[PDB]
Amino acid sequence: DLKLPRQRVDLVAPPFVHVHEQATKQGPKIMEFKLVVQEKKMVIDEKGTTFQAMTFNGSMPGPLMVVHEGDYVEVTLVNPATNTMPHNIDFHSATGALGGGALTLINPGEQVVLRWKATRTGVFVYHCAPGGPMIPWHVVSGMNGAVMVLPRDGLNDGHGHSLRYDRIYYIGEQDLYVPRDEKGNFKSYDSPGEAYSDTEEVMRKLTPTHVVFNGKAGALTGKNALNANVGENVLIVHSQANRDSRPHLIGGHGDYVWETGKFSNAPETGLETWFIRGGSAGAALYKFLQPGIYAYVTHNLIEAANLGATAHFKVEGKWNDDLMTQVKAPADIPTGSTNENLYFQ
Amino acid sequence: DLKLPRQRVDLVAPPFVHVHEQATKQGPKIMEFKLVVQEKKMVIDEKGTTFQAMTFNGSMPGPLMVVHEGDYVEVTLVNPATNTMPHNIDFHSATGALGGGALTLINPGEQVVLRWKATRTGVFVYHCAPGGPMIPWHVVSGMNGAVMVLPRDGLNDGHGHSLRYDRIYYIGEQDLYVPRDEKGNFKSYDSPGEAYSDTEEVMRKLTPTHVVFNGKAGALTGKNALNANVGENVLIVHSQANRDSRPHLIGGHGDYVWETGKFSNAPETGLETWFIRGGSAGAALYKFLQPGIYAYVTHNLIEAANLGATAHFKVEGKWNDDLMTQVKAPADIPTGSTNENLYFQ
Amino acid sequence: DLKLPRQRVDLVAPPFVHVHEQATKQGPKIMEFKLVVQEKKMVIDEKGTTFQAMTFNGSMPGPLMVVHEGDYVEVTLVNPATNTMPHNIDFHSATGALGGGALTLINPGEQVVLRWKATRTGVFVYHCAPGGPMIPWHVVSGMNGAVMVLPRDGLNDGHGHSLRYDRIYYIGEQDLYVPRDEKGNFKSYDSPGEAYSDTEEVMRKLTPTHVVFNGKAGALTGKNALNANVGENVLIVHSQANRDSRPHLIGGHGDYVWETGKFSNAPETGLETWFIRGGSAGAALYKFLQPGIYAYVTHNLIEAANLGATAHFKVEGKWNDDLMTQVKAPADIPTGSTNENLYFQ
Ligand SMILES: O=N[O-]
Ligand SMILES: O=N[O-]
Ligand SMILES: O=N[O-]
Ligand SMILES: O=N[O-]
Ligand SMILES: O=N[O-]
Ligand SMILES: O=N[O-]
Ligand SMILES: O=N[O-]
Ligand SMILES: O=N[O-]
Ligand SMILES: O=N[O-]
Ligand SMILES: [Cu+2]
Ligand SMILES: [Cu+2]
Ligand SMILES: [Cu+2]
Ligand SMILES: [Cu+2]
Ligand SMILES: [Cu+2]
Ligand SMILES: [Cu+2]
Repeated sequence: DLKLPRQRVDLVAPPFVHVHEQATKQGPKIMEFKLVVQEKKMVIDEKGTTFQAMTFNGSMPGPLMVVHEGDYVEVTLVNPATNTMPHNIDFHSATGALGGGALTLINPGEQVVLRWKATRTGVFVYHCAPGGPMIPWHVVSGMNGAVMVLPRDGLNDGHGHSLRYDRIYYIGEQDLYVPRDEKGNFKSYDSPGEAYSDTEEVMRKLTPTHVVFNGKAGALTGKNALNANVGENVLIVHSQANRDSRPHLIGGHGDYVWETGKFSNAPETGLETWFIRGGSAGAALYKFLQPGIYAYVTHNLIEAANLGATAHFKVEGKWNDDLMTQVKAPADIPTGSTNENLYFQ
Repeated sequence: DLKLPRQRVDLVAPPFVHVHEQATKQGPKIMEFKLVVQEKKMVIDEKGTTFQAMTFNGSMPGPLMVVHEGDYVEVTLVNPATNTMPHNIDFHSATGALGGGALTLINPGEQVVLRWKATRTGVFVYHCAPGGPMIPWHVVSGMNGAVMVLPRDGLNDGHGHSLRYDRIYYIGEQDLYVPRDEKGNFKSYDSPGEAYSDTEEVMRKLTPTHVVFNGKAGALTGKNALNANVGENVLIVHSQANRDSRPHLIGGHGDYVWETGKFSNAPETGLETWFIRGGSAGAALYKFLQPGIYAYVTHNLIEAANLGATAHFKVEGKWNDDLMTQVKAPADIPTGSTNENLYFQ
Repeated sequence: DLKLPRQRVDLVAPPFVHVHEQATKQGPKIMEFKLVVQEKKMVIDEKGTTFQAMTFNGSMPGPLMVVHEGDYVEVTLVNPATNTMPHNIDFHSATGALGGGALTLINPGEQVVLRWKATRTGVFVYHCAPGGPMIPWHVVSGMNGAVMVLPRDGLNDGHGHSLRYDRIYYIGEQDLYVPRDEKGNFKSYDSPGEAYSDTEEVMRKLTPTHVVFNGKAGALTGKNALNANVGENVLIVHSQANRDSRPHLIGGHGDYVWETGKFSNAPETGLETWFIRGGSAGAALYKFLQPGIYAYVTHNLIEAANLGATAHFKVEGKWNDDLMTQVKAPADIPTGSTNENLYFQ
């Protein structure tokens, strides 16, 4: 019945994104994706705390899927028999059947094939949703990612001008709820089922123990900082399937930001900090103007610095002293300074 | 002095809305409403937990009032002598005197009549606000609802096109703060005054025990699901007088969303999830495209699935396989599948 | 190298703002500011609770700096040797070097001079950010303020009309994390270093003990209410460097609101409540229409009434009974009232 070309896409692990065209003159296709559920213990902080995670394709977040408006997206969801739980998938980009969840419930040892038409442009969350209390549990165990539905003509500024990125990164933010014992130390378990009761008690209090990018504190710092160059226009997709976030690029801005993440709306310009409402993806474009290290955070700085939610960019290029300069390096306060006469003393 | 026709409105219990015109060619009127405060014990979850509630017109939320720009709204607020506390009303739609609170304080056995001019379009919270710590306590005990001030020409898309709904529902979301005893079980009390001290201690920690629509977990599921039909344009008004929320229609979208709730602003288009800042109402229009069950949640899924904040729509009509289809039903993973060669293993 | 006139600005304590032009025909200048770090114990609530604070210029928030687009801002940051900790400054308005933090780290006894070009219009947070866990700690200890970068032609409505304020106020909101002892009473310390470990434990749970405007509960009530007059257009700048807020003017509205705080975007009109994402400043214009007391809150009313986050305006002028009137003062419910036949009983 649907007589369109079929194109298989090979996903890649975040924060990288599978190759794609921004603008295209190709017509609609059936874009074929495979997502394999993997339950596994994972390391989620710099002290080595482990967690009974649940993932699409082995990562937190699940990988970013990219299609264009009018494409059909045919997803083979696989639940290997080494897993212990049923799983399914809800695409916030899709129309009907709880975004697909009501058509994709699979037990370990099964797979299912769902097709949805990409009628809505933007970045959108996808996540597991088995039913009842299992919905938040699978999501906050790691079972969420995002899909981007680009306009066929690529992005624009809402005022008739095309916008093109030189580089794209996907930042999935994950709130985690890790039990502690009476001594205050994080607990370890041998299976997700064994971890559940204690984890639900932490979840109920709506305060995460960790807030991480790309699955762990420090994932996108150190050697895995995100690269860019002065002059590049970088698209930063940010998702949060369960909980609000407030992204900020330290030392930069959001030149064009779709806070609610939907490209039929013009972006806002020149933001300091934006807001990803829990259950959504948003996107920001920034053209780098200065070299050096940038931090990229949620701007609850307690979350950023103390619960894991800091990434880095390492940007190559030449410094622009017109934009910013250190006029005088740190020096002893002059002896003839008169600061004791200032109004606030 | 004010020589306009008077029109008495009979309110109805949420999530339904009293009948009204969208567009009107009638001129301004004095629209007369009566709100009667009722303090009473109410059931707020599926396990039968009770709560010492305070309400306008016996419901959480209070009923939705609907008027047009330029109408005058004359509210008779009644505090029967069976109540124990003073009460008043703040209309976020109104100008002056703390939205009316400073002109409406009534003791049990009294009533008061306030008139406010509907100069500002949108959906707006109304709530009790007696003074001091009694303000949050009366609000989170249930004393809040909403008023909609429509443009006289009805809604529009911000780009010169009229928008008309076939159906309207009012979803009032309530954060509740229910004390627990040392064994961890919710406590019961014989009066609101007796519940207050323990409730304030829960309030102070800014973590609700329950987050509910229409006054209780499960209120809008089961037999009280919200009805719609494929093709209908449904307006979903959502209020939260004290605390943020992030609404999402599972399997749908917000075609047109006034997140901040004010019709002088164009709506955003094609949202997955929107954001109701605490202390406001917002509104979303969606044209149903597929039949079946939809969930409507706050997309903190812990709140949705575990604290009470899930409603259902039951939508009649014919399924559209172009928008979404199950290409292959659940089946055993083929023996010749090669998933062990995937990049993430 | 930079051959522009230099203009020294004398800052003033919030909520007031140093004098400035809205529109200007002067060209770019080097606008010179001095900020002096002051660590000190401060009183943060109406019961006299003290706190080991860290400030710019002795206040929470730090003072509002005002410049125009294209100016250069040359900041001398001073860390007197009476302080105990290193400090620095991040301007969210600036481009490069972590907003300046990477060029301004100074030990007690030192000062540094940073210049940044004001290329981005709006209101923006500035805050200390020494590194690692010290970043949130210095911020939530009080080391944050804001800078406003006005367009050279002043504000406009996004639709080609100039907007001019008669009056400006800066409301800095501060989330505080004050330890308690086993008896539940706030603890006192002799230095910030001594307070740190216990404070970090409170911070980690992401629930403030206090949420205050201008540094303390009650700061902007009583004799320090904010003054205005009927007819004045008042700009209310609101910042929150670490945590979301939802401002609301009780009895008023936001006529024009830049929620994300950036003047290249048109303001929203007629808001009831707006949203300051943590890590940002926003701004609202309101033309007062009625005299009397107004409250200005975050509309988590628990925070507003119970944790400190209420300010007042005292507005002089004549009451407008067309906008609002008390039709009938409180009176006993008429004996012939029939409220027992209402639908909700
Ligand atoms: O150690 N993780 O369960
Ligand atoms: O669920 N959000 O903060
Ligand atoms: O601006 N750095 O938090
Ligand atoms: O049982 N409610 O107080
Ligand atoms: O008060 N809001 O999350
Ligand atoms: O999309 N359902 O959470
Ligand atoms: O009393 N303050 O540390
Ligand atoms: O960090 N904000 O609620
Ligand atoms: O509208 N006063 O919360
Ligand atoms: Cu799952
Ligand atoms: Cu969802
Ligand atoms: Cu009341
Ligand atoms: Cu209010
Ligand atoms: Cu500091
Ligand atoms: Cu910052």
